[PDB]
Amino acid sequence: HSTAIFSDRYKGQRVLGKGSFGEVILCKDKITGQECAVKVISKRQVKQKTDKESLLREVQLLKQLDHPNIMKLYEFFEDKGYFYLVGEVYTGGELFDEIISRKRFSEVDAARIIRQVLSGITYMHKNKIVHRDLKPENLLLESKSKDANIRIIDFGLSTHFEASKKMKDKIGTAYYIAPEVLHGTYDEKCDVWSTGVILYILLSGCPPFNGANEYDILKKVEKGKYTFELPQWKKVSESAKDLIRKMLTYVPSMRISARDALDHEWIQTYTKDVPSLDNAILNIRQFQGTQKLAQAALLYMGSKLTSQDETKELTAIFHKMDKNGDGQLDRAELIEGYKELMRDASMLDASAVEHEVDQVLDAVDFDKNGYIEYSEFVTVAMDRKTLLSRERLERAFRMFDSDNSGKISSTELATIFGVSDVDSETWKSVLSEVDKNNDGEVDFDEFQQMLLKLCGN
Ligand SMILES: CCOc1ccc2cc(-c3nn(CC4CCNCC4)c4ncnc(N)c34)ccc2c1
Repeated sequence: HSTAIFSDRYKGQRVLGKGSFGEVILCKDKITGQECAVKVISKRQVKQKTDKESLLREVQLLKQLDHPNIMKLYEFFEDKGYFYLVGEVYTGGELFDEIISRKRFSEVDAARIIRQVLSGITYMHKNKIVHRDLKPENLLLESKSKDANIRIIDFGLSTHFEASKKMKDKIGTAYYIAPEVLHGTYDEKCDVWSTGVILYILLSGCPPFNGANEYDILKKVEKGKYTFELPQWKKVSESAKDLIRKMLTYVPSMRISARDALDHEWIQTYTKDVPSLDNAILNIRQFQGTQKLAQAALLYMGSKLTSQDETKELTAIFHKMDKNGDGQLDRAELIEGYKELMRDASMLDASAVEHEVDQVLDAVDFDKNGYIEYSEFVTVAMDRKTLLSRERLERAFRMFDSDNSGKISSTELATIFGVSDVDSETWKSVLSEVDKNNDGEVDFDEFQQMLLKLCGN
């Protein structure tokens, strides 16, 4: 009897994106052609909280659960360096990204959204599974269809894996986390809190607990106080605010349960004219842009650091390989050395590496059947990734700059770097080095420059 190997069954199509605990890779069954979204959790980057026995049992259970608002899980694999969580793929993107793209959004729309969330949660709770880390990024739409269902992701991971302490992994988490979770004693009621935060945001476009940085947000959450004294709350029903109050009740025993929330007057009324919440849409669009850009900023810096690391490592690997030191390696050698390097969740296969080497070779017009200048290859393979990272950031800059002004203001930078948890006098210092004209604003290139300076370049 043999232990099942992931890559024997699945091939990687492409990267779907970055999630909690690992990279998510779109994959395809080598026989049946079934497409799946595979979260790949790196054992080196993420520590386990539970034992083997406890994990395997949870997986086994999760595979048998079924609910339209919960991500479907098909398979589980494990090897020396990784876990592989194989689930159903969803094509509709993040809930909030869909919402800002609309012209109209009412309490009716919000109620139908929250019912779906509460429904999925209620089910998982019945089965003694807690999310804990529930937020808008974990709410995916099933498809691109207007009336596509919401699929909750990452249920059950937090019980078994330790959360990353890295800011690039924590963006947005602080707004939604329940106070009891901070202090250590928590139960399924923490998920009702998070949903309550999400609802508050849906109807006002602002987080109830907010701050200049991660810790300030957490101070507010811990204190647990909030208000409906914003202007845009005047547009909202009393019942909506009543449910929010009940979900954002501090003491968890006093907090309304998920199942009881589904029976709340507000849910019952609005899910059976209602004005549009135009101000809420405005605020959510701004909120989302800011979050997405701070994320992009952190990923860019991370990619730059990774590249500096990998560039020198790859060169050192090939140098050792280049035994007579003439600078000439062949394709099979480049592959072996690239393999030794990756020893990219997307590259966890021999054929993946063969493919990627070939892509690099084709770009530089090097003949693949002869011998190659490895120094030249290295430059291209890394520049590709550097170029890719630059493009992702730019897109985020342009989206944030909704007025197409070409610029980001000093106030805006304060917000962005606050969310990125970059020290104030630190970024200001780097801004001072770049903005020698006292314009109090930066263009894309200047902004990029700052980020390079904030990662030791
Ligand atoms: C017991 C849990 O086992 C599993 C197994 C697979 C999982 C797959 C996904 C997943 N991630 N992404 C990438 C999106 C990029 C844009 N930002 C939002 C996410 C996805 N995109 C589409 N569909 C997906 N299913 C995912 C998330 C959690 C999973 C958990």
